[PDB]
Amino acid sequence: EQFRIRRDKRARLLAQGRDPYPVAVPRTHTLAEVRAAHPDTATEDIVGVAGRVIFARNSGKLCFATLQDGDGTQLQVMISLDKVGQAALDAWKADVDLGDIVYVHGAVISSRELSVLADCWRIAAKSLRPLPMSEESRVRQRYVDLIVRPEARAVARLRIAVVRAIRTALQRRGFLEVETPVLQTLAGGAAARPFATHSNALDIDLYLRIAPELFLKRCIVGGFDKVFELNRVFRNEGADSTHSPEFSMLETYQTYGTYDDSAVVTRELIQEVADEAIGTRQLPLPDGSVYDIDGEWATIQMYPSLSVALGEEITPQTTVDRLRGIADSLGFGHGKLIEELWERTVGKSLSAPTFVKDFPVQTTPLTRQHRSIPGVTEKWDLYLRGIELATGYSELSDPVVQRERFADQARAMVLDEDFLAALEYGMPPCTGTGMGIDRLLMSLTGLSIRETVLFPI
Amino acid sequence: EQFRIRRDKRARLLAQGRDPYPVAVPRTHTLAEVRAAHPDTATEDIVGVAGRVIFARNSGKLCFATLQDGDGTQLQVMISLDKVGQAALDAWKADVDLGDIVYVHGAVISSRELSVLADCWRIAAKSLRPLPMSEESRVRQRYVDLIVRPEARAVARLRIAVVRAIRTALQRRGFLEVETPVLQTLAGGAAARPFATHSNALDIDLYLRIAPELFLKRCIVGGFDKVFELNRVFRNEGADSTHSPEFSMLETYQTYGTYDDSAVVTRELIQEVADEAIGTRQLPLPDGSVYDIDGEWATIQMYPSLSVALGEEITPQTTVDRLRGIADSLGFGHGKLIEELWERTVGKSLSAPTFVKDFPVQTTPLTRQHRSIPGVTEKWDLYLRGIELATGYSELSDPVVQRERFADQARAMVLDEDFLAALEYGMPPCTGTGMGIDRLLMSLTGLSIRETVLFPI
Ligand SMILES: COc1nc(N)nc2c1C(=O)N([C@H]1CC[C@@H](O)CC1)C2
Ligand SMILES: COc1nc(N)nc2c1C(=O)N([C@H]1CC[C@@H](O)CC1)C2
Ligand SMILES: N[C@@H](CCCC[NH3+])C(=O)O
Ligand SMILES: N[C@@H](CCCC[NH3+])C(=O)O
Repeated sequence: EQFRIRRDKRARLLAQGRDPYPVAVPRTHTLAEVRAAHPDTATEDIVGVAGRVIFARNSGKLCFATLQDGDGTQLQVMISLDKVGQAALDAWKADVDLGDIVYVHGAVISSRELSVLADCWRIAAKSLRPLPMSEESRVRQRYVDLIVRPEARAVARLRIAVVRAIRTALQRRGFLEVETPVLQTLAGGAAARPFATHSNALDIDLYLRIAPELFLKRCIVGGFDKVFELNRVFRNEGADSTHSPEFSMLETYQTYGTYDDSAVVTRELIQEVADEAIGTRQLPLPDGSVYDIDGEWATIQMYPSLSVALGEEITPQTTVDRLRGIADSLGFGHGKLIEELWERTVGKSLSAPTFVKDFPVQTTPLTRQHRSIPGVTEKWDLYLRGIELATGYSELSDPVVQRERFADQARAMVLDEDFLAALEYGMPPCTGTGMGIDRLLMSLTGLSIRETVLFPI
Repeated sequence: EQFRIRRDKRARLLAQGRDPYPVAVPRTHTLAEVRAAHPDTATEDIVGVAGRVIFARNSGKLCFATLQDGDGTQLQVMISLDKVGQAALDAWKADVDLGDIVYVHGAVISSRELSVLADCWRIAAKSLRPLPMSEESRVRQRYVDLIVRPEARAVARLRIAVVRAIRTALQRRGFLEVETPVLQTLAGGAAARPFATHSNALDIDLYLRIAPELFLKRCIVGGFDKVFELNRVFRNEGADSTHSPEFSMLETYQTYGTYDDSAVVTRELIQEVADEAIGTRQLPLPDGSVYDIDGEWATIQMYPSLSVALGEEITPQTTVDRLRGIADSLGFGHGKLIEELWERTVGKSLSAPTFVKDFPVQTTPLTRQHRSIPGVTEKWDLYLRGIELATGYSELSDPVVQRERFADQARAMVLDEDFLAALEYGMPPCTGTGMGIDRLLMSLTGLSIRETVLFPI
């Protein structure tokens, strides 16, 4: 209803020569800065402050109101009669609503609560909607969420702190951030249905990237020692609590190191992120518990660990007829089956931060064959607080193998021949990694994927 | 031809038990690091180095070869007979081609040129393609370009240095980088044909963002004091030397400042970028000239400056029948005409860094009406070295005006009602800006748009 009462006070401010949306009011300080510089008498420090009025208490010849700056800091104001204007007091009473941004120049004082008492005051913006929420309305209107709910404020700022931490971490180690195409003639470097968009300029279809690996790899051919890219990827698939079709994603590549190297870094990275952004490696969680991610983290092998949990020897050689069987007696091909069985037994048991290494050849086209063990590739996954957080490879640089690997993939015939060309100019040995920002945050906080981004749907 | 000779030496290395693409060779130092620590005698510093062999000179019982690290630094190697192996020398002669990555452990020495003389040596990767180029092949194969052409190396690293400079600059001033949706239900915050992609998850079409403004604005409602976002946008339109359909783009928003504020920053920003990434504000250019971007930069008004150059008074009031006329006598509506005429007269004259401010209402739906002058909006553009580099607004926060502005835009009817909702919760006065990374680099270097990105097409 009050929609209309608000719109009325707007135009009755316009016509009256009052500006309800001024170009520029002279704020001298953020409320934070007033607080930070003032730990029942009066002081002669004068400031201009601005602030949302998120609490009124109009009372005759004095109105007391609370101002909340964007970040949520608060300073009370006391709009008075004798300090300037009787039209002042009336206009204040008349024209101020709740969720109204308000500039207030004057002196800052101790009260019976730190307030500021006005010489000047002026409306900086007029709300045409009061402040009130289901969680699928918080996401629809993050801009109100951010006003009403502190935790929204804190989470948004966390994601940001975390992303900066990552950049600090990588940069300190000599990593260089790069930009690779989002629109590509064919999308690759991962396994998912791409998004297709039609180009006017070319009259061909183009695909949004599912991942930067293939282009990041061209860079390593190029002479990049150490590279990464933090940026959205697009997977044209369903959404669940760990999956969304557009999400932010880290990738990383270092020359002259293997998956054993890239797992040391990933741990240090993650822990360094905890330190900067959170201040503890003893992570408090919604239920009140604490997940420790400090010290050293356990590595297991996929086949061995799967073997122990099944009570029988599973290997690269174990046939699919055998695996299908074991699979049934709990409830396509080999690689899928190994990972499936592993995840469904060992995977779901895990608590503490855990790496799992030495993976089925079938389901790892891009990662080098293992240096000693036949049948497996030098890939790891990291399961942190029971979430598939991150992946690392010793990267396959043999073009003929890589060609072979791809052709078989297609057989259930257009291959990325430029990718393959690049490799046959010579890619030095490198370990890549991959990590998801939403899950990084989930794994650290227990927040849902839908709370870790500013604007989902 | 040598394609096949190469592929042969690969499999004849495999079968022979030699690994042509090893998982991990123990590099102890980058060539840079060897150089940096060694300004015709011998020294007992031992290292393992890796490097592309970009020059052979095989000669009996000594081969001299040059190794080029990814960044382009060079150390010569001297594969010998007596220092280890006679099969060594032969295998070296036999199996080494050009564009081959090669690990060489041994002692570092002064020669008659700083080389390294080997105990061990081993092929790190085998090329199946020699090193050779038109400019529309350099772009098709940036990974070779980066190997062969220094300037490619330098440019790639420049773009990177520049992007870091921006982040430093903004962060120092207290800006917070944010991530807003690339996929949106309707795309806005600029004027261009969007890219449409179909979603499986929802069975609706979605549009890649043409710009982040509208979502960045929701953030300011949200309580963000100071925000920005450096990231690709997508405009489904033609390519020219200043326009590409996917490009990287900065946007910026500060509360409690106007377009006069955001132009001070933009200048300081740009100049600070020059200092960090280039080391001079006296910019050397291809023709050998120098563009000075130091000191203070000139502001002009659009109508006034257009008036002087036409020799007659043009204003908001000047009719379209008049403008069409002037337009003819050189060779839709008012706003378009003003900007058109301005660009075609004053625009093309400009040399020195120049701001142009106070713009036609029609062609600036999102920027506030000017605080005193009727008919114009408080928007500026920055023309640097004759290129439309950047834009700044005092941002329109009046929702009813903003609603009005939009409806008229549609009339040549679906409006972004959530955008409009956000504004009617109250957006404090803020100045936004917008800047293009490719043009930033063009404007600084004289490089084409197609050289400023890693991977175009
Ligand atoms: C929301 O996160 C994701 N959404 C989709 N739709 N797909 C993936 C993620 C995610 O975090 N992924 C990573 C998992 C660890 C590594 O394999 C890197 C990718 C895949
Ligand atoms: C390659 O750069 C661009 N490509 C397209 N297709 N459109 C634009 C640019 C660019 O740099 N733009 C900016 C110009 C200054 C400001 O108005 C911000 C946008 C628009
Ligand atoms: N492309 C991988 C991430 C990088 C892995 C290392 N090569 C993925 O989408 O999971
Ligand atoms: N959306 C603008 C850039 C930001 C201008 C300030 N609001 C553009 O695409 O040019």
